[PDB]
Amino acid sequence: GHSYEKYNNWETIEAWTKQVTSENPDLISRTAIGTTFLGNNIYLLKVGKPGPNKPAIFMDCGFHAREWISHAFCQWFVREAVLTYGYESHMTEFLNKLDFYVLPVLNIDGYIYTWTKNRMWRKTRSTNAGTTCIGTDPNRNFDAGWCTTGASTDPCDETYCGSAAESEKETKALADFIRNNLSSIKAYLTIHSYSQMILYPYSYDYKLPENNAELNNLAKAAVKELATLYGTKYTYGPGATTIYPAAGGSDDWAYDQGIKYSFTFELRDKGRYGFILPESQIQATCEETMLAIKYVTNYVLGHL
Ligand SMILES: CC(C)[C@H](NS(=O)(=O)CCCc1ccccc1)P(=O)(O)C[C@H](C(=O)O)c1cccc(CN)c1
Ligand SMILES: [Zn+2]
Repeated sequence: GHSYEKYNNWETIEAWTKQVTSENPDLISRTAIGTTFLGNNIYLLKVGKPGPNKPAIFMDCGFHAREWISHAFCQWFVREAVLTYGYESHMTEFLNKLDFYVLPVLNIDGYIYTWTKNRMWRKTRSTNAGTTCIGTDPNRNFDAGWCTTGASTDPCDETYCGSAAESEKETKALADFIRNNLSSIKAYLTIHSYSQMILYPYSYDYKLPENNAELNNLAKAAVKELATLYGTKYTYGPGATTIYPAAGGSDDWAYDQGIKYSFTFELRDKGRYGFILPESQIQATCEETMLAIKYVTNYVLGHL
């Protein structure tokens, strides 16, 4: 069965998306925004108190298959939202005023592969013409300085940028959805691990975002808020200089679409366990991350 303090396989996460929605129809609606290469359903949960023309924040998890704490966080977030609505003042206000679009797992095919065959798989599972090598790096696959830096043009490599921007059904589906809802989406949050960082644009180029000063101030405050809970220390800054250049990222693309608050989170840890973060750290990791996500949400709502 499903547990919020264990890593859950896709079959279980899928059943959870149906169950948590049916149990909370006044706060959650579920849709599918497309299919993966292997025909799995890309679910999206709209979390919020339904109402006319609300603003929104979009958050996805599970871009990269092996980053299991990412998938776990999106699930943790949804329960927090539904359990505390009506009781905790901030979350109640948040869900009254805006919607969270939560995409619990983007790269489902890769995630399944980490359960069935290879725990360290990263990419999608699409085939590539002319080779036996499988998969594209979804975070090199967006139309932002596409494949110009930090990306490989070889399908056998972990950072393969694809045959073209949005070549993958999964990234096409996410981009299609965001382009369809640009008028409402005010922030884009994409959850990864590990390294304990908050990153903002740019990553495909060393140029800085117009609101670089604001974004730095926001990230600084969010990492400060995160640390209050368990003392976990994050670093933060523009992607290119804070970790390394990587073109074709979804956060840079979202930002150049007009979404001025765009962030990549890298959750625990710092390398001791890396991608294989113990299930015993799920609760603490998710709890402290919630504080940063809520701080950002509170700020965004004050800047519509
Ligand atoms: C541990 C964590 C930092 C992940 N890095 S990773 O798994 O070791 C990347 C593996 C491929 C690679 C190996 C060697 C050099 C460059 C790339 P990530 O979540 O996958 C980092 C992410 C990405 O590479 O897509 C990233 C990097 C730079 C900027 C951004 C923000 N768009 C996001
Ligand atoms: Zn990642």
